[PDB]
Amino acid sequence: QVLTAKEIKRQEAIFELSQGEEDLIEDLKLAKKAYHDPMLKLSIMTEQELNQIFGTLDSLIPLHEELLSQLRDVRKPDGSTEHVGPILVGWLPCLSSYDSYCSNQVAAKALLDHKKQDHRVQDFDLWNFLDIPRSRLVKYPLLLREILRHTPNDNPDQQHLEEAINIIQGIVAEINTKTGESECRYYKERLLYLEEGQKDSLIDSSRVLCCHGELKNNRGVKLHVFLFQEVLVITRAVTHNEQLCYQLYRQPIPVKDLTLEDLQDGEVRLGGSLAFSNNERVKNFFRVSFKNGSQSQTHSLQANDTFNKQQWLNCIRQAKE
Repeated sequence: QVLTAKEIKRQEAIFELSQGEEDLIEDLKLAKKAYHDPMLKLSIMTEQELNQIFGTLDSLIPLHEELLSQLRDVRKPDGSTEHVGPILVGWLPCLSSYDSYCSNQVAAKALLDHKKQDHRVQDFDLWNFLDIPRSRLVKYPLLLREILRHTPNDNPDQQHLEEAINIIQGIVAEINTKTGESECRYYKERLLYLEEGQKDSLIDSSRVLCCHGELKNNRGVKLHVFLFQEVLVITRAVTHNEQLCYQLYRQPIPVKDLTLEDLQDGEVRLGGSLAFSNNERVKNFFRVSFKNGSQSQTHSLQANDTFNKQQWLNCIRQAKE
């Protein structure tokens, strides 16, 4: 009857939902056209490696095209939409494919982190388009709730939207839990212990990888560091028997014995052959040390930027508790 501001907001929310599907489809097709196809023709990575990076994305595109097609089809001649509830509830089951996808994400990301070392590739965001699908999944509750809050009590979409939101919340929570477990298992199976006393039961018992990432030490060594809930593991990414592995650099440091010290920019002292500007070389460092008699250790580690350095400080402090 009366056109309300709320109804205009509801139409905005519905239109926005479909535009996001369109944007996702466009970006995933673009990933394949600008990155996959081009690298394949120029053999920038093996067919194996490329299949492992864009291979699954192609199974997700049809899911979103189907949702978009249905949302488009239901619009009235004037472009408005009466109900989106039935369509969402009927489409949701196809999200089961996100389980398979999110589970293989760790292997793809691990490979991708290694490839940014290859010059052939870097002589080209290839590094983050893989996060697009998961980001969309995580955002569905927010997007559907934006429609719900402007949906009137006499509109049946209220119940259907409440249902869709609840179901997706359940899907996301489960996929996030499994992803966390898969990540921790994936890296534990790839740790390589080539020297005495590097194994530790705390690594074996870990079920949570708080955070991990590349850090460069004050001697120019590129390390991949893993903060499991109770133990820090410092490694170098290497290839051992056809596979990307993480060779322990020192014995693991139990979090209960890890002393963390923030270093101000310029406080670090560098060694070895010499980021390129002197200021870039001495910024964003922190120190981790471990008292262990003859095997005591100390590491001055450099994060990727100011934000990444804080992330590391926050995670280590949180794990220590």
